[PDB]
Amino acid sequence: EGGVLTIARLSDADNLDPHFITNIPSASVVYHKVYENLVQRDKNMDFKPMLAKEWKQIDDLNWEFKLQQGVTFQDGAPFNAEAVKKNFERVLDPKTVYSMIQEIKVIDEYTVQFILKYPYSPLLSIFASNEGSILSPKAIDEKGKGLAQHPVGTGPYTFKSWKPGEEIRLEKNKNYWGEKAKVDEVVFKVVPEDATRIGMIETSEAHIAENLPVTEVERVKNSPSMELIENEGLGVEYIGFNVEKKPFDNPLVRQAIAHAIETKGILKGVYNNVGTEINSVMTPKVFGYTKDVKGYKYDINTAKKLLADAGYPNGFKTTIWTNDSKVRMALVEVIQSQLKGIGVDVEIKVMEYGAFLAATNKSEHAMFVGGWGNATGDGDYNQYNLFHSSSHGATGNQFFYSNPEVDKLIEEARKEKDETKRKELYKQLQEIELKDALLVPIRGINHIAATTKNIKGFWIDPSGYLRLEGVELQ
Amino acid sequence: EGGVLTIARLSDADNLDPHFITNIPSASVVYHKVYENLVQRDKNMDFKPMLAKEWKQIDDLNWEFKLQQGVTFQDGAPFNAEAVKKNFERVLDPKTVYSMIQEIKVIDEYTVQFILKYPYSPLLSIFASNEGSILSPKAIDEKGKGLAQHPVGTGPYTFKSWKPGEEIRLEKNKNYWGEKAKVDEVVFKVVPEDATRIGMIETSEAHIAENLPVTEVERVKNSPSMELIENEGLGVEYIGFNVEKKPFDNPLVRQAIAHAIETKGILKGVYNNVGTEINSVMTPKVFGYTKDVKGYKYDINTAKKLLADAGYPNGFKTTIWTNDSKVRMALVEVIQSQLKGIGVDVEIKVMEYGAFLAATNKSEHAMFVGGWGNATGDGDYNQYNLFHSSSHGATGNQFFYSNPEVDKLIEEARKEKDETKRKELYKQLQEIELKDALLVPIRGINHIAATTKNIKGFWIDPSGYLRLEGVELQ
Repeated sequence: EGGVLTIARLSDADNLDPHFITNIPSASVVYHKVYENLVQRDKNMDFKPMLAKEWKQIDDLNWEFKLQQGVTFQDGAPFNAEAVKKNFERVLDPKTVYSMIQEIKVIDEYTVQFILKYPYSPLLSIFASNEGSILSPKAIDEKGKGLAQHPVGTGPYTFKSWKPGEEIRLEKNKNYWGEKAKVDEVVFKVVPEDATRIGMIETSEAHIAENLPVTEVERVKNSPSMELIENEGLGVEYIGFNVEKKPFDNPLVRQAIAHAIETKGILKGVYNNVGTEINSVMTPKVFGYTKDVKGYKYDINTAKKLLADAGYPNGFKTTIWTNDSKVRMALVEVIQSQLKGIGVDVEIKVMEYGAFLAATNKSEHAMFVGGWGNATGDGDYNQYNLFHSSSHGATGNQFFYSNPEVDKLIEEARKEKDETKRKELYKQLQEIELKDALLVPIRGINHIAATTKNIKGFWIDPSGYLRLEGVELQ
Repeated sequence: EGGVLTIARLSDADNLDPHFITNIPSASVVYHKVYENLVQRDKNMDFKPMLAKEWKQIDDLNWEFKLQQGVTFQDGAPFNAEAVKKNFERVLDPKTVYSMIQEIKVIDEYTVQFILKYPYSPLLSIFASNEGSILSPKAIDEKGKGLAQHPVGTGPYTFKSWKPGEEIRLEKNKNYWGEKAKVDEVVFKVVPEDATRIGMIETSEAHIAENLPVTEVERVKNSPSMELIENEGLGVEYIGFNVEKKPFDNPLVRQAIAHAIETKGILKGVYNNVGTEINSVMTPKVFGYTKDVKGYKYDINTAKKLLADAGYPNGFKTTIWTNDSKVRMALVEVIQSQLKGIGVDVEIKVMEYGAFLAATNKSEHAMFVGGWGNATGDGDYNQYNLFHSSSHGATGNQFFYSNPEVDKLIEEARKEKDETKRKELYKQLQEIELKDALLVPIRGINHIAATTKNIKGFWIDPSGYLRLEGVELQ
């Protein structure tokens, strides 16, 4: 029970304030390490206690939480209802991600109530995300170091130092309320060369190497000094259609293209099997997922027949839009090749991320390469941003899809209290979207890392966050 | 027995004169199609009859060939001893690849003798290569179209037309002396987009698609309309050492680096298993190959111990030089990662092919990515150019290796008449070179193509040439 755990990664954090963190490398540094949440998800994605011992939804708009007693922040401030209220007031407006809260009531020292302006059943998924991290009320009030560069929470690791562009160090919180850390220090070391991060595991300069390129996967698996860590991500990668760009307003054309694409060949040949084969717009770890959705079997004969039926017996010319990435270039080339096989001449339109988002927002694209992080692990964040009519463009609905029945089912699912009824509503939504062939799922995005064989208990959660709970250095 | 066979490929030929052809796309158009040779290699790489019915080596310097009777060139010129003599005189100098011939004697109408200036046992391998193609004596003498744009041979296909940058068409030679072609026409169509060439097999616009990128391999294997063709190449790809660049003049350092490299991970992760795992500088199809050569087992513990023994307990900093290629970039990154694991900091030096050859010729490099085509299928072409001391630099000996015992065994093997003794000499040479750890074999270069399932008898020979003998369109 000790030692310095070194994590070699591509980049530094840019901010350690969880109310303003916009990326995975920053969130992984503090999530469940310096900071903790009211609730957390278990292996089965079920909500379990953390800083809240119990919780209940009273009526539709009232959420009550019973708090853990005997908990202290790393600066000595007690953890209580007032600390929770002060934390969520920092992200409140009574008419952000907490735009639904009207008021926070302190019932007693260890009981807090959230009063919503409008119903929002995915509330727990927000409290379990990095944005739900509870800050010290002392760091919020008392004069001192900014939260962006000096985080202070209840977690098993205390912030020790930050050498920007070089390393972040955390040290074991010896006053942690739960199971204390089994390492003395954690170092997030910035090592931009991918080859060097992995090699450092074999020299014992690092224990974990993040951000592995797919071309290094076999080099990791065949090394006797390390293990490949691959966890089931929330993220989805797909070929989407702008349903208002001709001829993709014709569902037969979208269906023909779906029958023309074969994803096992892409997963193996392009991604070296890093990822999950999926047939829905959600991964198995997202609440509301269904394994009973219409998939379009790879069948070139059916694809050709459907295109002819659609009025295109000699195919047509179109475009596929993507951001510039080496792996995304290999992906669109496979798609371009498979669509040529059914007489569809695809021109690749590639540009940097900013220009790609601006063009998709203006509805300039026909086919596009899409991705959605599904960060909260709840169907609402997936469905509202990707398929609701008010999300057209860079918000997520790059399909420019507007089906009043889908809008209604989404708004209904967001407000439904029964989880069984919520699940049925998301299953219906996935049925409509896949039957309408709005997209062709490529893969569930899996997170990969390499670790020394001398590590026990390390994993990456479905959000892509490094998880150090129960980690031991052997 | 008929139809138009379409071959979609990356580039056009630049010349159809086999005495001046310097590349695979040009040679594949005429080899065993418009032109033929005195001899050819069978499936077991044994020399078999072609335009010569029989042959014998008289003493050391005299090679006699008995010619096939009843053979005519496509322009009506008879094939005979005078035609062979005129063809090889075009590539003769009695004090090119035929710098060994002193004189060509016409014994009778169907008997020809080659008199050598010096002994050269690999003579048949030169006669079986594209450079051994027999030109019409009428095309050499009589006034008309240049040989570079209008080839004329004895082959089963006659040259029909050339639309430069677009297509070359050959038609069935209805007067062919052997088994007549089972297709009417062959079209070598220039289609530069890789994705489009492969897709054309599914639309029936092409029957064969050449020059496949490794990222399309699985897309080919999973298509129901096509088959992946992969043949065992002569080419070798390796990591070489400049043995005069410190610290690689120390055989323990070269051996340590050889134990640090794992090639299955590269073959799978970088090349998608396109290629052959090998432990020698020769592939199994090269005459003289041995399966009993010292291989350095992937063993990081042995690598680290050997580096410490060598006087480098903390490793050292070095470079790896390569030409710019997407797949070669992924290869050197895996090597860089594996060498970091033993404390060797490798800087990648990448530049275009011309600059890379000039730098290796000036001995500027330490480690390098090497490749040797082994085109003739004979150990001499492999050994003389890569390891003989007179070949230092861009000629092939980028190792700057000069071992008098290796030079002597090479010169001895080139002049030895007994094939069993020749084989023993090449086995000894491979033992010395692999024991000296001059290089780390990465793979035997395999040639890949996609074909319609409606094709029978197509293959690519070990040289990378398309082979149409016995091809049928179903």
